[PDB]
Amino acid sequence: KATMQCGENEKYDSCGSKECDKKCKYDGVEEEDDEEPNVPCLVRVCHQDCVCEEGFYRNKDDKCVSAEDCELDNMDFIYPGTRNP
Repeated sequence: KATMQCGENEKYDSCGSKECDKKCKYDGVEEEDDEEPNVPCLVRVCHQDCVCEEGFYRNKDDKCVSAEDCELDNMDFIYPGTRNP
């Protein structure tokens, strides 16, 4: 999974299995739409792979969906918290 096998609506990227590029930028609860994407996450292992398609946001496990979806996916709390992006 995410070994060039991301959440289907993916894109090849020369930077990790995730890059947290379009990370769903809210901390745990949608209200805390504070943290910048990428910056808190910075996947050091940025080896070329697949990433969430340049179009939508990775909710969690690199499932590219709109932030609109992610705000509902909050049922399963997208919780960086410490550093669990």
